[PDB]
Amino acid sequence: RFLKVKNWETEVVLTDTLHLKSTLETGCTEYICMGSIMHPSATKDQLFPLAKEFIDQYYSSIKRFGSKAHMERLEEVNKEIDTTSTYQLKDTELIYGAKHAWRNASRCVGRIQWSKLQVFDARDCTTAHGMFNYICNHVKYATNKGNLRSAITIFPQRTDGKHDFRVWNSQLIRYAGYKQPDGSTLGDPANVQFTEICIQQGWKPPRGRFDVLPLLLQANGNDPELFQIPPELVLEVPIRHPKFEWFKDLGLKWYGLPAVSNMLLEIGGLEFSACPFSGWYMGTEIGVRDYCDNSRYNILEEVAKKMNLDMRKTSSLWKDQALVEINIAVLYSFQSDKVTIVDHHSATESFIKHMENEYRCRGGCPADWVWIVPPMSGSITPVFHQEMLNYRLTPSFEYQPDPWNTHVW
Amino acid sequence: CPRFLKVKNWETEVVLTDTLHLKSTLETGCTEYICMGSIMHPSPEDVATKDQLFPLAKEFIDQYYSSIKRFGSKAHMERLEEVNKEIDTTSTYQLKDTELIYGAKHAWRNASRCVGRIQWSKLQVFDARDCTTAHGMFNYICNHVKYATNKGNLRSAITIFPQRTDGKHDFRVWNSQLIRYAGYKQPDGSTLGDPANVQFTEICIQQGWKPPRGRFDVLPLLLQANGNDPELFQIPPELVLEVPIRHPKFEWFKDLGLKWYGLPAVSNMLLEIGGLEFSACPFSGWYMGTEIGVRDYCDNSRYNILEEVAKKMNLDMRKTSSLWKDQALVEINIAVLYSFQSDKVTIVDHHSATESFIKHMENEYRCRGGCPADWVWIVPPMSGSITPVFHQEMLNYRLTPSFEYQPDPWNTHVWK
Ligand code: HEM
Ligand code: HEM
Ligand SMILES: Cc1cc(CCNCc2ccc3c(C)cc(N)nc3c2)ccc1C#N
Ligand SMILES: Cc1cc(CCNCc2ccc3c(C)cc(N)nc3c2)ccc1C#N
Ligand SMILES: C[C@H](O)[C@H](O)[C@H]1CNc2nc(N)[nH]c(=O)c2N1
Ligand SMILES: C[C@H](O)[C@H](O)[C@H]1CNc2nc(N)[nH]c(=O)c2N1
Ligand SMILES: [Zn+2]
Repeated sequence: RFLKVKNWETEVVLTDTLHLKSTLETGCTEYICMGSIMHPSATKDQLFPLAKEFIDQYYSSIKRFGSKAHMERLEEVNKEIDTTSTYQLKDTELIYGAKHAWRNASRCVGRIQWSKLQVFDARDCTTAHGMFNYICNHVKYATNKGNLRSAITIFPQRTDGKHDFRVWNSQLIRYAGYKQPDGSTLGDPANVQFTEICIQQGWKPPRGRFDVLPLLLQANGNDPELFQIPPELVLEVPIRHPKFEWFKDLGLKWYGLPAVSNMLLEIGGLEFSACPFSGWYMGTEIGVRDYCDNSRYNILEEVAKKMNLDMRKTSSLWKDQALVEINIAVLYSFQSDKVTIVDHHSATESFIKHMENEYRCRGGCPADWVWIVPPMSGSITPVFHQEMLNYRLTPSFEYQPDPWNTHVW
Repeated sequence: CPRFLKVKNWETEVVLTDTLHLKSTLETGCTEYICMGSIMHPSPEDVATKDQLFPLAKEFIDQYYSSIKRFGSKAHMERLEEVNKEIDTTSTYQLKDTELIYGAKHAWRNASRCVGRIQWSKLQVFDARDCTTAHGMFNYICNHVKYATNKGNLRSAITIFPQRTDGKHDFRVWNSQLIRYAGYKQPDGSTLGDPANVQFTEICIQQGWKPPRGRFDVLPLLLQANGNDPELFQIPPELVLEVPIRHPKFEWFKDLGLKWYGLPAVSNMLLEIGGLEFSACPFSGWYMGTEIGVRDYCDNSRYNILEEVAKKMNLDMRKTSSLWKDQALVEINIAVLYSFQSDKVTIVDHHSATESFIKHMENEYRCRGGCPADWVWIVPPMSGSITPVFHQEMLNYRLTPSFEYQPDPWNTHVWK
């Protein structure tokens, strides 16, 4: 049946039909909802339907469904899956595929941009060195001197499982994390393991806070190799505060380019285990999560101290005050250095606009309320009051296991 | 189906194991192909049938005697055969006082959207099943409010009116809360008071209420007994504890002229125990600050004060990226907590409350094998990720006894 979703602030009601075309499972059941579980729940005969479905979908998009080309392209794909146990996507299909994985990303508040995506075909890559080269080109293009641009670079699809391409970094640019003799942590705690894997491999670490990690690239299922990103390609922003002159002293900085490199892109039955993609930052990702999470840089106490705040009882909301200041700083800083960034008010407004567009032109838009609502000031953004349906459309970005758990050196 | 289910806390890596979900009863609205976790209510005046009723009653009795370590006892079987006969000969049955108190506490304990459940076992239950008139209802309700309020040291309580019978004799509180402020739509198009209550206010005025037409007017009680038209009663003002809102630092904050009531008491939900439906069951607890400070005060379709507070804070309001809305939000929520604490009216901040719930949830997993929670509701409307629940995986499912939603009575009521 058609489903209706309502905004409770504006009483706008949209009708969702698109959900009827999903085929992947969500993890919920009639009796249990798992909407807050982070990660819930081929062969040639498995492959051809998955393949057929995506091609039908592709030619449907270009309004040439059932055409000569379409008939023939299907013939070509089956024949290929027989004779080669797989198949290869056309360039046009590849671009269509990557843009719609973004469009189908239920957790991404930024999807108003989904069709402005630069797609870098790297399926001819054969070595970690080749990988390093394609990645430097990606970073240079995406960073673009501060005027950031959305891109993805796509390495060869998975074959037999043992000749797999993987960027071992979770992001191309991340800060190192070191575990002190103290039991304390220097830098980013999120990356303590990975930083140790790099050190074991030969990386001589600066053992400072914000040390850019090297790349760890695995090509065709071989051991990963270390590479230094040329420092001139790594754009960073020193965080300062428009009113608090002492905020300079905290010594904080973050990188400009958010580039997830550990997810898996699935198009037409094919699995791209190496497909780093990038956009630009919503301020809260840095100012709330990276800086203020307890398992991360955890700066609230330090900042609230410098603000001379009363910190003895929780009901002074001292944590809440310090939080808004830190995020004011992040936004002020990026903006001053002409580095692209977005605040959560503007981002969430844009996503509501995006939702309207998609309900109008597509009959729905999969959305994960848990992930779309910003981690601060939730109910004073429009998405808090917006009902969303979540469901799983393909092509898509999927999670995959960490490489160090599967790889035998 | 899987017997065991794991949930993880991504801040502390603590993993819990849920078995209780196996006793889930009703639909969530979600399927395997779609999740409706952010839908507010995922969806005739007729009643349960004999055959529908025994298993609902049997399930609840078994559950009750298992709770008091007397499962399989002669008392258990005597209760089963007694209830069975009552149903077979009168098409319904009556709960013992002990079963009704058990049932009520457990409906709270099962409420997946409630963050305050650590208190579930301390709940004063008022049995009002002997009530027959609206005047009687008003009397029962006044005693509830007085007891719960307790001069500011609030105590949670529920008053339970007679259960449903044929569905033409329902008892209903028409108010959505026992205590709320009126909303008045101007010809201007503007709204005086609380816009959320504009419809119910128009019903009261139509029924005969003489509105003061001010910003914070306490609404009359509109009470229906035994299927009859509802009747207006004014709550004695000395029973309505209120708190003026001031700010520890900004001396001008009082000039805003804000106040809120101390006692949150919900009166439009249906309580369901062993297949019986109590359509009138007002229950009350005490506030978490964000409820007033964020939703009541700053929601755009509510009192919507963020701009005015900003202006007096002398904040740059030309760009959203100044986060002026965010700065003012926090200060508003500070004032609210400051005011209630000063007037010694019970209230809990969102940090304490969520931390307590995490503890409650863990205990529930160990002693009960689960604790249904609704993440979308449990996480507070401001400062989400800096509270522990943000990072906590939750399973949501419906256990009975339960508090449910029900249609507004004016949409249904056949007027005598
Ligand atoms: C262009 C500006 C963009 C903005 C402002 C944006 C914003 C966001 C934010 C705030 C999140 C939540 C991240 C978190 O809290 O962990 C997210 C998630 C996500 N984004 Fe976007 N994004 C952008 C571009 C892109 C692009 C170019 C792609 C892919 C081509 C993409 C795909 C995704 C996916 C798959 C997730 C979910 C990640 C996960 O499940 O772990 N986004 N985005
Ligand atoms: C004693 C302190 C209590 C606190 C701090 C508390 C806190 C809360 C909060 C903050 C909500 C979210 C409501 C909203 O945002 O609109 C909620 C929901 C709820 N609470 Fe509690 N509560 C308390 C007592 C109780 C009691 C005594 C009961 C029942 C016996 C109860 C049952 C519920 C139910 C059924 C909901 C869901 C409301 C709905 O679905 O509309 N609570 N609670
Ligand atoms: C397993 C896991 C996974 C993730 C995924 C985090 N993804 C962050 C992300 C991913 C992509 C982004 C993109 C594409 C743009 C942007 N501005 N921010 C982005 C932020 C986070 C925490 C955990 C954990 N634990
Ligand atoms: C349909 C609807 C329903 C509700 C119900 C809100 N119930 C709020 C509530 C209910 C019970 C509480 C209790 C028992 C204690 C407390 N501190 N706060 C409580 C708050 C709110 C908004 C909408 C809307 N739209
Ligand atoms: C348990 C819960 O799923 C987890 O903490 C989620 C909640 N929502 C989130 N939302 C965003 N945008 N990013 C996140 O990492 C998370 N984490
Ligand atoms: C669309 C969404 O379900 C709705 O706005 C919810 C979100 N979470 C909430 N959480 C609480 N505690 N109270 C609410 O009213 C809401 N509203
Ligand atoms: Zn669900």
